[PDB]
Amino acid sequence: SSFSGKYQLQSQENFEAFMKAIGLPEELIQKGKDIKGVSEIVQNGKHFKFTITAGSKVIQNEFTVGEECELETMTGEKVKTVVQLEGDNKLVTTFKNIKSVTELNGDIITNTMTLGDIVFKRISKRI
Repeated sequence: SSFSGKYQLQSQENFEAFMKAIGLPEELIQKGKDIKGVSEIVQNGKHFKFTITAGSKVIQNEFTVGEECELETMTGEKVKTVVQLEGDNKLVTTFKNIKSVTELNGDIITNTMTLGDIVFKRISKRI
């Protein structure tokens, strides 16, 4: 279905503030800031595989929409949460006080993570 795709990053806002506050070693931060990572999605109805790639940081995630799951975050840290389908195209979850919205509009996925007052937004494009 609906999200399924290779995508790769185009633009992003506020990488830095965000990745600070989340608990990142500022070393591999500024390496990170200008990497354009690639997202593989497989959607089978309500079941998702998310494969993010930055370097040979593979993190690989899966969830079923509506049910509990365990997501590896950008830290390595693994968190129990639920991803929900508010639309047929926008995936919403909260982990560690981050609001994560993931939106497909056509061939562009937009991801907005939000930790307090910081808005970390990633625009990616289909390949």
